[PDB]
Amino acid sequence: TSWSDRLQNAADMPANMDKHALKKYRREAYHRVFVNRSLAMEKIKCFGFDMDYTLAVYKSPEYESLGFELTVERLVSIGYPQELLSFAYDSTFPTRGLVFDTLYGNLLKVDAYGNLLVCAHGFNFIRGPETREQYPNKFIQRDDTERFYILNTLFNLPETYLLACLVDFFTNCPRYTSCETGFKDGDLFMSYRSMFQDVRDAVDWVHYKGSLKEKTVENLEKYVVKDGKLPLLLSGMKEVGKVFLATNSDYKYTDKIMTYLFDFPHGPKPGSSHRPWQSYFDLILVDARKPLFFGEGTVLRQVDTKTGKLKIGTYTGPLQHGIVYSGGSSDTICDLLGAKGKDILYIGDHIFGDILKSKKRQGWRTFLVIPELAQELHVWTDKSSLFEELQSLDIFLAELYISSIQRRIKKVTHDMDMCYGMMGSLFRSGSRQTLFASQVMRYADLYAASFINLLYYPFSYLFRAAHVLMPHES
Amino acid sequence: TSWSDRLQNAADMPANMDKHALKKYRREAYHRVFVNRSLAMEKIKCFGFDMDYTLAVYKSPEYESLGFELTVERLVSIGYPQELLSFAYDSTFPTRGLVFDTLYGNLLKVDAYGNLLVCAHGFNFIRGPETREQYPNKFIQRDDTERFYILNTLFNLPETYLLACLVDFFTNCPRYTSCETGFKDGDLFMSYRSMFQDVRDAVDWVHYKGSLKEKTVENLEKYVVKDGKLPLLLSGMKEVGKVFLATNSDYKYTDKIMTYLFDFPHGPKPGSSHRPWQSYFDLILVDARKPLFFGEGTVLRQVDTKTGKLKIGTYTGPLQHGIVYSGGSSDTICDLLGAKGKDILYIGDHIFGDILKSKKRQGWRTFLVIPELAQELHVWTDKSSLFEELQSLDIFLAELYISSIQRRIKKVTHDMDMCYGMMGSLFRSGSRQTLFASQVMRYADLYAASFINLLYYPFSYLFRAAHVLMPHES
Amino acid sequence: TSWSDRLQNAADMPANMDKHALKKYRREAYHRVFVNRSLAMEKIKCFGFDMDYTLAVYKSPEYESLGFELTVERLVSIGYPQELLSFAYDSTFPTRGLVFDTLYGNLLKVDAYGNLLVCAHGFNFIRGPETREQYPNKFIQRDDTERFYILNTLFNLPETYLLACLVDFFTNCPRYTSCETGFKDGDLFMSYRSMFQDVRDAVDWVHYKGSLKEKTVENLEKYVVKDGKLPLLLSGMKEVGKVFLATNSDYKYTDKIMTYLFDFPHGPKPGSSHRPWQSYFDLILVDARKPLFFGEGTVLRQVDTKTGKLKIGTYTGPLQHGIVYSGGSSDTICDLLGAKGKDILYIGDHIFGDILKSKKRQGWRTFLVIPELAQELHVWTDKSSLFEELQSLDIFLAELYISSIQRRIKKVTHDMDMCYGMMGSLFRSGSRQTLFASQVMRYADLYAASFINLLYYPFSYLFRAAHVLMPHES
Amino acid sequence: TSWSDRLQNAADMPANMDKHALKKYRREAYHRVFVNRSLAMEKIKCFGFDMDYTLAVYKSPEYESLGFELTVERLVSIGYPQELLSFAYDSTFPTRGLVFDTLYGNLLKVDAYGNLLVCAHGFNFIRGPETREQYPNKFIQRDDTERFYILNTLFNLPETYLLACLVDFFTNCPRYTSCETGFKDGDLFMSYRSMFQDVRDAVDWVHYKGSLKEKTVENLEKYVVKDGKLPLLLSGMKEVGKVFLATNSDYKYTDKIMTYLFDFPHGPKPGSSHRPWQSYFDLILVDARKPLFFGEGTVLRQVDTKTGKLKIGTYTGPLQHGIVYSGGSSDTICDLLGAKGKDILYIGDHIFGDILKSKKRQGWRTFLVIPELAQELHVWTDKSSLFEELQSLDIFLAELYISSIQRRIKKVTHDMDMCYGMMGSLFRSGSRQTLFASQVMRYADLYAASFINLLYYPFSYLFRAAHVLMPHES
Ligand SMILES: [Mg+2]
Ligand SMILES: [Mg+2]
Ligand SMILES: [Mg+2]
Ligand SMILES: [Mg+2]
Repeated sequence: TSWSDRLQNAADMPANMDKHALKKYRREAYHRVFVNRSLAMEKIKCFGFDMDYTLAVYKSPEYESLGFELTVERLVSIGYPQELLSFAYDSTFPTRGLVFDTLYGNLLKVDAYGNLLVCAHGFNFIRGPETREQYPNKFIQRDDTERFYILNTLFNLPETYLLACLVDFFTNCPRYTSCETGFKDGDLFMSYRSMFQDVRDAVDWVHYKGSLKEKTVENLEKYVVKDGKLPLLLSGMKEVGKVFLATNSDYKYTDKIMTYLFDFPHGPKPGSSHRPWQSYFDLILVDARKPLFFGEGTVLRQVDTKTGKLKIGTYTGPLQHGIVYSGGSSDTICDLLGAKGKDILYIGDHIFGDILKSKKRQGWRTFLVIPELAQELHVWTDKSSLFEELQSLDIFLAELYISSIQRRIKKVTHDMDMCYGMMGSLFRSGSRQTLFASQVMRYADLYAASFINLLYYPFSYLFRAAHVLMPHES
Repeated sequence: TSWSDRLQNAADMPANMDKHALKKYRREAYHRVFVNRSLAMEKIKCFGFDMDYTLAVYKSPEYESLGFELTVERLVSIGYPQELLSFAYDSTFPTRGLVFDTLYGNLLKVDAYGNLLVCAHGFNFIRGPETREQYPNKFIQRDDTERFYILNTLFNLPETYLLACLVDFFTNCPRYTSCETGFKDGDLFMSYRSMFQDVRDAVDWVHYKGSLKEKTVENLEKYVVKDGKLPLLLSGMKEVGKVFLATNSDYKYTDKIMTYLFDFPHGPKPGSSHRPWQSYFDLILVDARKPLFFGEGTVLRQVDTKTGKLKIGTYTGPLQHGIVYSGGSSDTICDLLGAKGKDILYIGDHIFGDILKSKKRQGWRTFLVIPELAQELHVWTDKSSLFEELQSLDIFLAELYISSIQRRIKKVTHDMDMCYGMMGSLFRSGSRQTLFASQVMRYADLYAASFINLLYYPFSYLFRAAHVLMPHES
Repeated sequence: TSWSDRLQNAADMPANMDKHALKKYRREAYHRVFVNRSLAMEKIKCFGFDMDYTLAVYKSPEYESLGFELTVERLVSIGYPQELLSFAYDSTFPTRGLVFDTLYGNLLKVDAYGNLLVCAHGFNFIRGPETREQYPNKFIQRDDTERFYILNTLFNLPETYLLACLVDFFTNCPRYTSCETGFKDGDLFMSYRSMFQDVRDAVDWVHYKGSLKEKTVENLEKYVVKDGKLPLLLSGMKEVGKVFLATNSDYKYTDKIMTYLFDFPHGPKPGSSHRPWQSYFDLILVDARKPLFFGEGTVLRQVDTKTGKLKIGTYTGPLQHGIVYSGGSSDTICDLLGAKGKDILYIGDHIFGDILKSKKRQGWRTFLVIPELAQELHVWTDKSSLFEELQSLDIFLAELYISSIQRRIKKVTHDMDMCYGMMGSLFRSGSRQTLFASQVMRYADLYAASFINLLYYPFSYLFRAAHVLMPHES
Repeated sequence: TSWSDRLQNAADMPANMDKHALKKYRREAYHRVFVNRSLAMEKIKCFGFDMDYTLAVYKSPEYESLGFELTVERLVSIGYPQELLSFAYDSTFPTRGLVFDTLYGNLLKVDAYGNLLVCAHGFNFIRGPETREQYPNKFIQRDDTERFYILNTLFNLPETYLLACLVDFFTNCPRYTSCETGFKDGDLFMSYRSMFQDVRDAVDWVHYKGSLKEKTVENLEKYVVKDGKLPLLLSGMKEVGKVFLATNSDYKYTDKIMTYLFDFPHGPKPGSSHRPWQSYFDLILVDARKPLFFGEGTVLRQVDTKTGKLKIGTYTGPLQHGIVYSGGSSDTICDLLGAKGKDILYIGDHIFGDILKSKKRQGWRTFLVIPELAQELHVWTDKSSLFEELQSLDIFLAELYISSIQRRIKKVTHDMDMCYGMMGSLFRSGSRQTLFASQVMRYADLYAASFINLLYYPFSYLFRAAHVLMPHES
């Protein structure tokens, strides 16, 4: 039961819009919207969406495995060894948000301050004192982008695993000699950095030049979650505000995916005429190039929706019905919809490109979709005795001012973390929060396993979070 | 009773080192160290210090007023009008951490997300709807450094007031015509930006080329807080670890100030031989150029302590007794003291240059000194009924889902804020936290009105803060 | 009779290596090497070559026309109008080295100082006073690379014509409204800059992603000059020094082209065994990325010559027989061949990327191949009475200190220029030298219509140019 | 007899404006204007001037020696050794335009292609084979500005000598150990680069913060050439066009110097009323910041000529009588004088900042003043037998195809060069032209020992240079 299995199970349920049913339903963690800062829904005049992993949630592990297979196949085509073909995607290894260290070839899980929580070299999990040799302060400077790459998108899950597979393969393959910064194959030296760059290039190639999109669209039921409540929620939003799409994908792919997402024998509710996907949006913008979108953006272009090609020239005209935009900037949205930033709720899955940047650059209100949360929540609840023991142990140890029973803290930490996978929870390792967790709290005003959870609150709902006080104020 | 009056009153008290006396004393807010993240003092092996506004706290408002007067005098010397000479520093106007908007000539108090809390044009406090014309989303993008300047140091207090004085003067002086982005004086146009740049240049000039240092050192009792407990605390630190100085000031100024700070007829405790200031430090580094110090830094140089001039060439030798360093980098400290970042507690007042950068770039532990806290705390406690009313009002309004009694929320917000000054508390406007507050919580592991408060805790003390949980974990 | 017709006629002649025959032959302008700075051939220890338009000279106008057709087809595929398909390449319009002005959509021929010699908007040649409106000083700042693009390669000939075709088409097509900086098609505005960028992108696409290479290699006799004297010259060079190839092309294309260039039933001379092309080179380097090659370059890689793919990793080994390199830098050549810059004669056609950069960055000796010279020389000689009249007229006008017979100077200038084509000589407009001419003189130590002309001088030859004197020295 | 002695001798002569006298006078090399490209004076509508070393020629070696002494004194004040005080400026050592190599501490004289003509380490002239160790290709990449500094202004003459003095001193002083890249003094390492930077900083300091200007203006007769023909030439220019001043100096210094330059008991000619210097200029611009002036420049400001301070704000008004400008750009000149670039003759001594940049960035006509030419010409003529022998030797050697009598070429080269000084002629070493010579020819349309030489040609004069032909055109 993957996170997408949870989501698709919830998706198959029809909406009971009886108000008592709704209030009961959202009380359950799985159908809940979680709140980091208060948000009066009544003040939202525009609801904006990302597509991939927001409206179109790709099924797991099938989609990751396809991405993996095609990336491997690309590496082999450019000359990586044939043994790569015997790799197979393993959903139990990667957790999202890990940092690849290109100097030493390690996957690192870090807290918000760059402190090392976990360090794996290939599939070898490096214990504390062993990590000191390479990380003397058990710390990385994560903004060193020449050295560190943060794998924080769901598209990065296959490469997260593939990096580890590669390091493991080269390390254990007798043709190569392991060195601190890469591998020696006679008169060739493959640095972890060049290896990392080849992988990044292959993932990009698969998405943009290869067969990933083709293979996705020829079996959308296998690869894409579908939910008849989507048009219900979007039609409700359109009654109280304006609705827009701003996606990095191109028009042709967007059209295939969105058409599938709305392909039911009905419109918003059962019994109603089907309406085309485009009719749910006051503004549709493709090729958005987020996060550049939230600064200067790119020139505004118009899509010829018949050919799927761009019309030649910059589009200088007004918002009209049936127009599809390409490129532009977040100011295009504000200007054409007559909105200020705080009137906008933008809904997406990219913690950096969607949520952090829209908040910091423009003051948009933010809703972060976290697909894995559908399953992380089940683990959090099922294993809460483990976390509470860890809390009591931390309390007890601190009150003590028999301390070598803090190896008990290491053991419980490991057991808890393993319930989530080899790289633990998205949100923490034991009692320590990840960078990702901290970013979620700081930049996502609201978050949930799916944006569909908004359906269970009225549009006048006031989402509340407690005020923060400084220690000297408390 | 300024914040420095509080500090000097506490400074005049001799240290009672009876352990029961210490435990009683630190319980009081004023003598307390506040904790944002847990810190085991036992793990600190090096204590590092900034000088200005950390070890040498300048007396208020006298020091600000001297800075103001000399900056004004400099502007007049380069050709600003004679009327500037009738300005006089007013400590009740500026609060630290405001943003000068160089496009429209406004001082802005903002939250952590760039939302406007207060907007003043000269001495005119612009109410909510009036601010929308210039700030349609009541929001600034604070990283727009071409437009916005964050006045976050205590050295910036005089210029904070002076900017407002200038805008007020030009606005009301009939020789000039007020325009949206500056002032017209016939065939001359003075933009707020050029005006701001002249002020910045004059403040710098006063500190580096003018008479500020000279006038400071000729009356140190008037300008500098002095506390006989300083050598006691530093000698205690030296018993359990190493002690260092890393200051942006030059050797000659540092020597004058530090000599004064240690000028008592005794050493660490009453009755003990006086020792020179330098003897309290295992490493002394001047001309540090923080925050560049925490990245590449500059070449390491040696001071000829006899002349106060730099020796010619890069210093390539070891740490030795009596050597004084100039320039270098944070790695110089780590290397010469045999320390890792988390073994270091760095103590300073610059939220950006000392605390944020040392934490983010190197993983140092941080202690932020906040001089104004000595007085903010007195206001917070004296006026806590006002804040609690504001809390109950916010609760009551939210539970309501007679709402026009949220003008009561505006009124109480204003009354509370005015107790601190015209620009309110350093840490909040009503129930909304400032950018500065948020930075303190995120980057200062510990903070206090003075670093001297460390004297009241044993060096094995475990400072504790509660673990943070995400909303879905709570 | 195109310039390539001249070259192929000369190519069909077998080499008479009788020394009297050689001395007679090189006296003819067509078989001559021209000298800008003295060069003792005896001091050259390495002869280096570019491939495209140096060893492999593409036949004209067939190759340009193929490039044109495929570029047009690409533009139409991305949505340019169908009328583009009725364009046909016209070799009489473009001259190499023109500057496209992206602001106003003009092709400009300029002197070395940026003074306008010719200005065409589409096919409208703009006379002197008319050009002043857009060019008030009849001058461009050619290093303004955001605005001006210098079309100085032979690959740029088709786009040179296509830019003019496009400007002419849009101007005369009633669907569009001509504006100063581009064209209006209702709510779309196509700037000359965006148009230029689409053309540049399409040319690149055709070369790298499209069918140009495929179509070239399937009819090499149609598209590529071939000369049995090539291996004779290269084998002679190998007797007195080392020989290398440094090309921006990839291995697979290089191999197809070079194999064709050496495909005769003999080796160096008639009657000798054929040898593979690779055997003529002490070092072969592909994917050179000139001109970046002459600074930092890129990492050195090794080609798997069996697959045509790169081996994985950086190549760290020595020069060995049969190895093919990829990437690297000019230092790779120097190091592996044991050469200093002045020991190297580098032979290429790219005035910037080959000749200027190798000279300026490394001090290499330079031989510029200028394919069009084979025909320009015929015009220069056939029409020399016109140029001499122009000289006498310039003399006579200056001595005069009836001046309106300087329209005679304009007329003769026009008649002379038209003998070369609509954009005149590569090297001048009337008595004014082009930028290209000036670059040739300043950076090409030697130049010729073909590098094959070296065959006619012994390898001890001292090429001589007169010393330059300043005016006060003369 | 220094170059300034020549200039002052010519300056003391009154102008005989009889037209036959003028034609006779300009025929002499010393009073001649030399021509690199033809220039019809009749088309010049604006004559523009630099001040320092153009209008105000500083006397040699007195001015250089003052600059030297004060720079030395500054270095000693910041802690260089006392032995520096025994240095004394020696005019026979430096030639202008040398390159300081900061890696190895050498002064280099180079040709236009970066080939080494002369290499001195301190006062040790390094012969050919010895230079190969550090310069394997006897070549530098002169645009490597991190490594190489081109000393091409007359203000750079003292530092040129001082660099050599320093290298010589440290090398021969037993307290220091000479290393490849600098000097070791125990635990201090002084790199040639840091040494060079200290010298550069001291020269700047002397000019801007020190006593150089003060000492200059208190003895203007000792330090500044003065010529009563200056106002005659400028008044003549004003009859046929407009006249402007664009200087990097500030108003106060400009006023002192210009007042002195016009301090005669007469105006343009003897017997005429004296007029203030400002009356000779249609536009006066100070603080020009050339060469940034010829791109974006800086904001346009107005000088309060009473105080010598800038008025506050950007000057937005028109050109008016008595206004003095500060900052701005070359476009300010064009706009306010109603001129295009080719209508402007700009007259200055800075080959880069005045002449190259005005020509390349704006297409201005250029007149380069070369103060040393007044004496170089005397050497060129007095020693022309030496140069002619060198020419005949070069001819004879080349015709030979007894070659070890090219040591005769080295000997004559050395003897010729020594007549000019230890670093030879500004314009050549033997038969090889310097970088400076090449820049003069390429960017100075006209040049001369003094701009006063324009007085000897009528304003309708057509200055002629021969057309350039390519080798294949000749
Ligand atoms: Mg997405
Ligand atoms: Mg400080
Ligand atoms: Mg080529
Ligand atoms: Mg000058």
